[PDB]
Amino acid sequence: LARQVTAFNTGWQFKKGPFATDPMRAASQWDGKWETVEIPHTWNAMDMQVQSGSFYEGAGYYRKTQFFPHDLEGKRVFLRFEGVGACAEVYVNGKLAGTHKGGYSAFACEIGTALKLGAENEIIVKADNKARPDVIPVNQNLFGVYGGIYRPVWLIVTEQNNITVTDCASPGVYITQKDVSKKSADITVKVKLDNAGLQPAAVTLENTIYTQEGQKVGTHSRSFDLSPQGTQTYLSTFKLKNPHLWQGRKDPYLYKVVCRLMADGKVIDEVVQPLGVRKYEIVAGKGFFLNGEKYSMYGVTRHQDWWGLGSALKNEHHDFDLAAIMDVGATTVRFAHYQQSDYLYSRCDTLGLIIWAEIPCVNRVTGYETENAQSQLRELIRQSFNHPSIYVWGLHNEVYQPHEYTAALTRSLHDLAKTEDPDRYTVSVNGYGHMDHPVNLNADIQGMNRYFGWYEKKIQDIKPWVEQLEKDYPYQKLMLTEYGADANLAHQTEYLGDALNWGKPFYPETFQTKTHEYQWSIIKDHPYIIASYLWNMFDFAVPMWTRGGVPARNMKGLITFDRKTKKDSYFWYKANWSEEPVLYLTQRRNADREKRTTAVTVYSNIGTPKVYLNGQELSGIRNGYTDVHYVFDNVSLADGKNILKAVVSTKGKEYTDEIEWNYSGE
Amino acid sequence: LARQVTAFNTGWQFKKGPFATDPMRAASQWDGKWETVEIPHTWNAMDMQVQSGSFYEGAGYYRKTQFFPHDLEGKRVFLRFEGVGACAEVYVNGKLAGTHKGGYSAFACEIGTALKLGAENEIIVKADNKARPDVIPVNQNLFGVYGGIYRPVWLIVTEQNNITVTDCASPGVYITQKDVSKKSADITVKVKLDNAGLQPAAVTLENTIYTQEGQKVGTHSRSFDLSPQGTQTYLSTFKLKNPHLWQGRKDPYLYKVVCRLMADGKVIDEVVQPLGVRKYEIVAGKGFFLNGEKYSMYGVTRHQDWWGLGSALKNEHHDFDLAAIMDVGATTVRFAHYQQSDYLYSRCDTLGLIIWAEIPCVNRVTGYETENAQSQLRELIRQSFNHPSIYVWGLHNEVYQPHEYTAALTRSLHDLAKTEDPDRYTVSVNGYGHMDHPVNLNADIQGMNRYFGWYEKKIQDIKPWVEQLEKDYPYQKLMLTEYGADANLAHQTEYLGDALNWGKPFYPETFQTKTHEYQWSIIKDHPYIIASYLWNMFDFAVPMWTRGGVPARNMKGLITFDRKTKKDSYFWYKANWSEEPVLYLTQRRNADREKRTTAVTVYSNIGTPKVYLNGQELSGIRNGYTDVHYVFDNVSLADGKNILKAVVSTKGKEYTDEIEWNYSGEKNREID
Amino acid sequence: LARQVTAFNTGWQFKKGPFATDPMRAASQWDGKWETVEIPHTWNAMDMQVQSGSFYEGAGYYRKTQFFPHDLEGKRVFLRFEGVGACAEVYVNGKLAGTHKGGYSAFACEIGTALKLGAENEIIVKADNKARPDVIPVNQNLFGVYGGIYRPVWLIVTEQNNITVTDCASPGVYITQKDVSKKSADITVKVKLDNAGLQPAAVTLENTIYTQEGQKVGTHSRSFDLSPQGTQTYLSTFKLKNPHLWQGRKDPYLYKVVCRLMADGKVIDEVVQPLGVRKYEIVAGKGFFLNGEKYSMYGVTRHQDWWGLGSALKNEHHDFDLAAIMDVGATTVRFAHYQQSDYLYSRCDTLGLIIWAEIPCVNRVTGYETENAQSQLRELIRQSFNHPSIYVWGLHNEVYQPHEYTAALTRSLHDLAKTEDPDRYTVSVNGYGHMDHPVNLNADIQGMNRYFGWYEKKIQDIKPWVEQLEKDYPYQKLMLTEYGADANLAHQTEYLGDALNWGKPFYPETFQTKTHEYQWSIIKDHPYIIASYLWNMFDFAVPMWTRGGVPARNMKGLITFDRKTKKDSYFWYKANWSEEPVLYLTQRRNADREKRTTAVTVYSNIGTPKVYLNGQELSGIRNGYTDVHYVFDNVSLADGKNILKAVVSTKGKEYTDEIEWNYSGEKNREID
Ligand SMILES: [Cl-]
Ligand SMILES: [Cl-]
Ligand SMILES: [Cl-]
Ligand SMILES: [Cl-]
Ligand SMILES: [Cl-]
Ligand SMILES: [Cl-]
Repeated sequence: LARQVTAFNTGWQFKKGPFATDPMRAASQWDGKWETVEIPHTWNAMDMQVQSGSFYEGAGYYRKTQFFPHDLEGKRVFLRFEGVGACAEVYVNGKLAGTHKGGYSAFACEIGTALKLGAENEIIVKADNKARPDVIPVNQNLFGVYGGIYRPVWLIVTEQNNITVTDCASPGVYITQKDVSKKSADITVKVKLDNAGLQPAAVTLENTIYTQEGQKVGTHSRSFDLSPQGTQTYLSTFKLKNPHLWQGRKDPYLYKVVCRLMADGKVIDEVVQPLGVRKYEIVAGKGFFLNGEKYSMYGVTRHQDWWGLGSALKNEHHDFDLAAIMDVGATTVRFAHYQQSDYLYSRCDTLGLIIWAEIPCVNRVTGYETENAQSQLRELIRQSFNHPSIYVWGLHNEVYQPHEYTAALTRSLHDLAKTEDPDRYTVSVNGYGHMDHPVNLNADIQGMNRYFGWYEKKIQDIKPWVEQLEKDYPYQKLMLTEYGADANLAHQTEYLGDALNWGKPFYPETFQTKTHEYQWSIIKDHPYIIASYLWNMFDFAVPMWTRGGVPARNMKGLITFDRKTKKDSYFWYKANWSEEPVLYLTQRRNADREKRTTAVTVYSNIGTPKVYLNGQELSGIRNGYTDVHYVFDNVSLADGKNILKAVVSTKGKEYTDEIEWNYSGE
Repeated sequence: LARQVTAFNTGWQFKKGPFATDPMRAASQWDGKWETVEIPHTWNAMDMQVQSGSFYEGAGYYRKTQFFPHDLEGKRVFLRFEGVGACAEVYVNGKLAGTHKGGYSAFACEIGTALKLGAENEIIVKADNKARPDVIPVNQNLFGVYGGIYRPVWLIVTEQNNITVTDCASPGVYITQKDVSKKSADITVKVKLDNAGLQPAAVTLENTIYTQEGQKVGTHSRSFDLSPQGTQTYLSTFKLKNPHLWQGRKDPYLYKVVCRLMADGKVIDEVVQPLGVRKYEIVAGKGFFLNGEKYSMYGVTRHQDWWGLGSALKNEHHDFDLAAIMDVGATTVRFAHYQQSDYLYSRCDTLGLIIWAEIPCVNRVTGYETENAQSQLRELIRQSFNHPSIYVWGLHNEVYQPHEYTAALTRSLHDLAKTEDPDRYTVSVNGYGHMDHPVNLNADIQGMNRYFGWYEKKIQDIKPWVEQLEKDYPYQKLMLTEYGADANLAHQTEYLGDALNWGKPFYPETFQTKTHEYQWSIIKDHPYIIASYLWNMFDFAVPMWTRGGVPARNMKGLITFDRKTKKDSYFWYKANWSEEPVLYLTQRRNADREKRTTAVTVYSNIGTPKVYLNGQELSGIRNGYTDVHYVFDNVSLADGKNILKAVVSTKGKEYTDEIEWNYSGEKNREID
Repeated sequence: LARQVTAFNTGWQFKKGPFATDPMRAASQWDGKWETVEIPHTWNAMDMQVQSGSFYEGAGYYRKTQFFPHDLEGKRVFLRFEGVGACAEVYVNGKLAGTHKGGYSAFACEIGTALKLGAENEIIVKADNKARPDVIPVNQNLFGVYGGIYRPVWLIVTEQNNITVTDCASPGVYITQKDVSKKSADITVKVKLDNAGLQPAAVTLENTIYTQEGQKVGTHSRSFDLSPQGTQTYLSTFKLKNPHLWQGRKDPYLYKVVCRLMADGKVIDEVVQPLGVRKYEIVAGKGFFLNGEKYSMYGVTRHQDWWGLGSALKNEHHDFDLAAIMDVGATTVRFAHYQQSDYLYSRCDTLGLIIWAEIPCVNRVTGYETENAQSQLRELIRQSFNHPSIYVWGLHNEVYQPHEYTAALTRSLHDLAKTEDPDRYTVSVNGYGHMDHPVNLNADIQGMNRYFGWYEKKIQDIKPWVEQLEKDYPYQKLMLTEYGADANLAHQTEYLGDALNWGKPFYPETFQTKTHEYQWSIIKDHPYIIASYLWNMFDFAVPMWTRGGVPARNMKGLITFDRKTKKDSYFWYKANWSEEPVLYLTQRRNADREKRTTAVTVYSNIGTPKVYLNGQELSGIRNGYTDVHYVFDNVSLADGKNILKAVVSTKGKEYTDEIEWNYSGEKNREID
């Protein structure tokens, strides 16, 4: 291992604004105390979550000083920032090294030539998250762009000749695959090389594919002089005989591509990347095909923040979230609304999740955000290029007037996406139900955020909606890319309409259950919906607003913002999606009954269950909306206390669930 | 497929010497009838086999005239002779294209630049097999250098830029192995390119390794301008992970190495070579290690003549010798005493034999053959470099005075081999039995020829010998490079001592047998003999002499010169070595019995056997010198026909060996 | 110093052939009187220089008898002969110790084991210098192979185990260098070890690099048992940080390498070798580069014979020749046409002279010299491997029909050199002016001998020639490897055309000068002549012909065969190449003036000078062909005598040259 890659998150100091305009007064602030801070860090962990309309949104500086030894001579040095919100500028000994716009993509710069080796060197990052009309997202409405260096920073050292590390901060290696099947698959490996010296250098580029297990499947080696003039691009092609296909969750098989730069027989640099051999196809009105086989697209969504941590997460948090996402039986995630961690993306390769990635072109257009949107779209693609999990790039979400501009912008994003990577689908999302909205049809897939029975019409209205779409647009690939409802666990009641006035501060868990129960059943029976994505896997922060009696919270989670509690619909989905045995009674949290003659619901994916209200078995059980949904229609409750217990069996094994409801007066 | 390589064996005429000194008479000989002939050809096939000390040795001329089309314009044209005995000159329309001395190595000369295209051209090859002090072998005493173009001739057509056809007649690629084990191996591919043009040329060298089954493993690619000034050399480097190793007869796995030169993304030249990944190591005292595992070295030897063909053989012939070697259960072969056929070495790679390859420096030194000796060594190695099967190069055989010189010479040879291929062992062979002969120790491995009980002392003196040697020099890698006895199938008897005059004309089959039955059992027990090669798998011509009552014949083969009859030793080794069932009564050819009460030997590698005399099981069966060796002595013979049937069953199959004897009165053929 | 290397030139007796053919008569000859003689010695010093086409080439025997004490027992002894013309055979007490072919390379042989200790032993050497078709050079046309033991002989004493003294007579250690720059250089040392005894021996090999001043700057040490079986090789590698680069004449820095073999914490053997760290490189069309910097390649040649002595030279003579080379301003020497003395090579290493070593494959091919040619090139390379000053190995010089053969040869030689020393260039030399010659381009560099105005065309034709090569073959490395004109001092005239009849017996010094004056002017302005080499720094014997009114002499020397007079052109080159003050008036030997109105030519490499006719400054001084060239026309001569005084100054010293002619009537020796 010749390349050196080390964590650089340690020993930073931080000074937050706002800063005075007078230089006399500014210099004082600068000279004052800096707080000592660990990366990942952010300044909105509290003020973007605890209240609404009240969070700091401007500049902050980060400072660090660091010895660089003399053995770095003739080496090249790099800083690679995984993520900084939202604009950043790095200075090394006062010299500007790089600047970036976009609080969700990585970036690197060569600092080598600005260091004084054998000395101490001062690194400084100016970070600023105030919204500007030329950078997406343009406002903080749907969600807030937590400020600061909220993903890890790396030090990267290489030789004078290297696999480029500053190609949009990409790995510098791009793998593509063509004509993929059980029988073969042509892999192409394109590598970008750079010779920072002044003379041509004799080198060897050796690209190897390894099996998951570690065997050499193939080798392609090339000797040549590496020009010092410009970065150079080299190709390797491999013909894979009977490749082990990456088959989503059943068989997430991953080959390993290793790319080595060699000089005088020795490795001077190397990059490794994953290779999940597979093919993705969408046939409109039919569905999604993985390597030719129809594949279930049970979609969920996930934001990169945790209660308390803001978006300054570690790997346990991404892992913990992916575990939940797996356990509920999801097969596809829509990581809205912006590029999310690469570590997270790599886990999806490994885990077998088929996933969707997006740029934060959301909520409003200003007319000034194109160059930056194109720019964010490209860093996303180039940095995430090699992940088999990825199937589509998301262009925009809920952007409208000026229509003509919004459609031009979307068109050019689609176009960049296909220049940059013609092998994947693109997608874009509208908030309106109708197809021919002036802003639609600019991508491969048209996506629609629908929330029947919550913002518009009633829960059941989803059916006539979808049926009418496929009747008029049999050929469009359509996805339902957002749906669900809020659920404040403190809010409980069995008196429910088919809609809910989302203006009044009462978000009853049970209305969420009711929405997913019915709605999932429509989706399932309408293949024309190629993929559906419930919103959202967890509750996340929304600093711009207070609703449903808790501030700055979107409570549409299947799980609470702190990750501690799973709502009813969690077990509904897992009951319908997972192969794992679920046996679940609805409404454990609605423990102070309002009525005498109640309904009892139980979820089971392992057979007709038995329920025993207070010692004794009820009956009349019947089916709900799906063969996993069981209902007892007219249950008569005892005063004081009641005790519900449920029991089914499979594989000579026995499953339990008991809740405890309370009743007295009404 | 860019390179045209086609047989050039047809339409030659021959004209043997001797030739008059007088131009008048020579001109006549020259203008007379030439014999139309076919290659491979020799002129000694008969006179070197049928009669002792009387065979022609000198000049002979071959001629052939060939039309070469205008299509060769801009192309390169070569001739490649796989072997000519013993010195060669080749003329193209009168212009001298090349010279070669050494009747055992390939040679090639470019000739394109001499052709008249669109016209007819004349090739003459002058062949001479007269012994001369500056060329090995320096005499015809040990065997005879059959004259003639006795191996096949090839015509090779190339482009202006190519992989060199002309580097000691080698393939032009050189393949190397370093650090070989289960887990990995470093493979180097050295390639030589020649641009015969006047300006550099844009080309790409692409080298590939395929698996035995045709699947690509790795490619190395390089683009550059091929310099028009001197041949050039390029290296590829592959790193195999968990290579499938080449494991002798158990698993002779062969990768395919392909080197294509390209121009305009069009292939313009290729060369394909085998690759057998393996490590050879010898540890004095312990034995021979193949990829870390001990490996039996049951060795035989093989000259390259057949009765009646001389050395002008065809592949079918080489294969037939190889089949037999395989079938006797051999695992190593010493191809004495000279470079042999490439098809041959090649087929060993494929069969899994581990082989020893040798130059004809032998019998005598004269002191004027050093340059030639080195030249043949180098060619043997370069032409043979790539055969996974070769583990050693043999420097000399039984050369003595002048000691100082012969030692110098061996030293330069050992050294030349380390220079040209430091990855293989070198050996040299002494006729005497003592380690400290003033000519020994100049190579990696010391071999010794020992014919105990035949030229020297008793059959059993081999034991004391190996016991002393191993004690006194526990550290020398040492091999028994030759042992055995003559056997004239026409000679039989049971009156055998423990020695055999070799000066009388009675070389009885029974005595050879007796030698191998015993000596094998000593070799088997002393790993200090790192390997043993018996002499010989086949009888061969020795035109110099008449021993044993058959003129010009060495009769120590386990099989007869015409390849038609296996002797008893054939089956003795077979039983001792092979793992195919063997059940064989000896003396089937000594059917005219002398004594009424005699012994009866049977060979069995599949359990102690039953032997019925005239329908009546015998008893007394006792152990010979190895677990496959049983004798019942003493049998009492009936008069007239006696029938020995041997039986033994193994796992639902039963085996059977029946021979017929005849007795009437007591005799003794030995007292003649 | 564990090893004893002592001089062995003393107490030798000689006895030239031809020798009677029948034994009685020969035995008488043997018992005749032998001439006692001092080594170095040739028997051709006389008949190869004093007259043409009449020298003795044939056998001669030397004989020396010697006492070897008992204290030599268990030790090993060797003879090393630096050179013998041309084939040798050495016997010790009438037993063949060794044999050699080629009169320009050392050979060696271990004689110890044939010695009889505590006694007198007798060494005998047979030398033979008769041309043969299998030994290069195949004839004596270009020069004669003075016969006999014309270079020193050494007796060498060692232990049982040593750094081999017998590997092609090389030093036994080989030093390579890779990736060389100011920053650093990796040097690999290779060492060959021999264990003469019967048992493994426990040794330690300690390799050290010392600065020119004596400071241990790298040590590599190893311990291991030295196997008795075959000679062994050991590598050492030194990463030299910021090495002092050998930079030609600017600064010929030399580390030295010391290889010590030790046993029981003691030293048993040692060889020490030079190490001139530098990189050489040629870029066709641009020039010659030395550690990355373009370097002038001002070249001359030198044969290894002196008037009177023939080739039996001592060190003083080599030294003498070198000084005149250094002094003339030379930066590179071509030692045509054969391996030359190791002292000579060594001294180039010291003066930082950059040199080209060569094998005498010249004039003719016979078709039978290949093996010997290879042989000589190998010994030349191995023997001179370590010399920093050598940058190229020359393979052949003016050899033509049969082309195909000659080309096969050149190619095989190129390859031998690439095999044996892949780091140096190779070159071959053609007499023709055209690039696409059938035997050209088989080596890294193409050198061409060109004598315009002498063997063909005018003196000025070297201009159109070089202009067309550089245009037509921009990519080829091209050296002008010979050019010049004979110059016989006795001959003088100003009647000079553009070409000269080399065919009649007048070779006027004047014509030589006129050539070089113009021709060096052209050479200087075409970088496409990477290097040029004038023929010849010295006149030399050519025993076969009588050219230009003197037997057996090539007279293109700058200096004379006895090393006494410097011809005009000598100084012409000192001006153009030298750092030193030079002022010189041409034609100081052409005093018998042929014309009243003549031209005076002066050479200053330090400003426009002043010329004085009798006593009155001359006028009209104009510029000649290079900046150091000044000419006066048309000076009028007095009657009787005139005298000429040139004068010029700088840095406040005076420079002054005076010669003396005399008009006396209108002459014209040229027509006479
Ligand atoms: Cl202010
Ligand atoms: Cl595809
Ligand atoms: Cl390379
Ligand atoms: Cl005659
Ligand atoms: Cl190995
Ligand atoms: Cl590996």
